[PDB]
Amino acid sequence: TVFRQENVDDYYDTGEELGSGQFAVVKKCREKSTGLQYAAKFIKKRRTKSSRRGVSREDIEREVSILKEIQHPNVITLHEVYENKTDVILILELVAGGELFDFLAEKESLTEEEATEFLKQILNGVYYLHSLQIAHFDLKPENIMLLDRNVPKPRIKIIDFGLAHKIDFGNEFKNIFGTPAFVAPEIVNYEPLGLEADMWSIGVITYILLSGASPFLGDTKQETLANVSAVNYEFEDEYFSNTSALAKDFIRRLLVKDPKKRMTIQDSLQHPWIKPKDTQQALSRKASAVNMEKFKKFAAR
Ligand SMILES: Nc1ncnc2c1ncn2[C@@H]1O[C@H](COP(=O)(O)OP(=O)(O)O)[C@@H](O)[C@H]1O
Ligand SMILES: [Mg+2]
Repeated sequence: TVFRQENVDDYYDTGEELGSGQFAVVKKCREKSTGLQYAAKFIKKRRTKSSRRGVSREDIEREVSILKEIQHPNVITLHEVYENKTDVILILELVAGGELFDFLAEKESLTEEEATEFLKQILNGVYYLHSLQIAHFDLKPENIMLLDRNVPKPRIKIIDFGLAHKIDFGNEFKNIFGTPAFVAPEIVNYEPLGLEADMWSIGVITYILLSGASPFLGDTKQETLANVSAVNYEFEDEYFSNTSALAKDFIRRLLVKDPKKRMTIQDSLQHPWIKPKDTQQALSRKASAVNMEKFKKFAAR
């Protein structure tokens, strides 16, 4: 693909650093023609097919091609792409409100009803992605951000499509990637991957959101890999004493070793914790609350 060959600085004024990836740095920028703010992701090109630094042409194209296709309120959009000798620069929708968990950590308390209002928007972004056969493959708290933390009902934006893949019916995909505490057993075990891995990671995010504890985290990476593979977790009372039974059921349906038996995105949206079937189930979710004291500790780590 020819991407834009002009200098990005002819069109944007860049500002403060937002974040960084292994071969990427993300900066805030302002488009000169509109005065509107975006995020510029500068990805270092590899340089020789022979080299070890930088991202391959294939991998940059895959990320661009996926973002280009997506148009949904809970996922970032791609605005423009530029290229020079050293970098491909993606101009992305800016997510200016930081990480969801940091915003929630600034609260006094959070009921499960309040928590599901945020979690439902994650589920809506992923439902959109899976309906297009896109696996995100790096769902974790740092990639769940807020468009604007100053509004009364902040909107979730899923970011970071650098590991995302369109599922190819017809070939198997296997690869090592992602953060050990947040990946599914099929990643841990180098088995065929699909849309199910995303579902497992949502189960981990939800477990943390309610408890402030990471369910599979060990003292070493090896122990974390071994806990994930064995599905070795529990809901210990210290952490989950105010958690509804519906919330444990939702998590248990996601934290399932066999991908074929795990809950899909369409079913997660119909689960009674998300969509209560009667007034009694709705009151259980309204009265139940997150373990805020432990949650704050987790968000400061
Ligand atoms: N659209 C965005 N808005 C605000 N911050 C962003 C945006 N995209 C990425 N970032 C920040 O930059 C970091 C690095 O970008 P990311 O896309 O995660 O790169 P990688 O694909 O290499 O992991 C993210 O973890 C986040 O902190
Ligand atoms: Mg990232």
